[PDB]
Amino acid sequence: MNIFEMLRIDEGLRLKIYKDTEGYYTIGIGHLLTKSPSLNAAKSELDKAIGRNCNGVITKDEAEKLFNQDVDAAVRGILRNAKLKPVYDSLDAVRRCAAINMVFQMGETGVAGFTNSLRMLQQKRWDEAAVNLAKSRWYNQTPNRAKRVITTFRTGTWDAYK
Ligand SMILES: [Cl-]
Repeated sequence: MNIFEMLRIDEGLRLKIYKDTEGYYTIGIGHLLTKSPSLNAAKSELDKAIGRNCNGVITKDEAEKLFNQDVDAAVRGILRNAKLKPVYDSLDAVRRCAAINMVFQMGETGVAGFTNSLRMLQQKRWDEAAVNLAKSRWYNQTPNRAKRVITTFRTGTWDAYK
């Protein structure tokens, strides 16, 4: 297991524009296109991201390339954020994957607001962090995915994904 396999499981793969769990236009392996309700706006974002006129459809190679860029952007967002970087650097490799997963799903600013969870993670209070992470809109709106991510923080293993 690695971060790419973990997020591929959590996000799936769809080659045509779809709506994510929040109702936002998305493509590929969970690549958000826009929060605008305009499908044309989503199609313009797609063409810009891919570099060609796609008509709302991409290839699997294109989906995987977008996915690699998106994972890297999540990592670089963590490393440039004064609240997230110290927690990230305190974690082992498996738990770092759980952190990237959260930033991929909710964005750097969203995860940076989990101030008390982040402190408990940095203190390595895993069960306490797990309880605190579940007290969130995130857990309530996507409970199966949040439970997998939280189990990864709690145990430091890939057991939720096996
Ligand atoms: Cl879910």
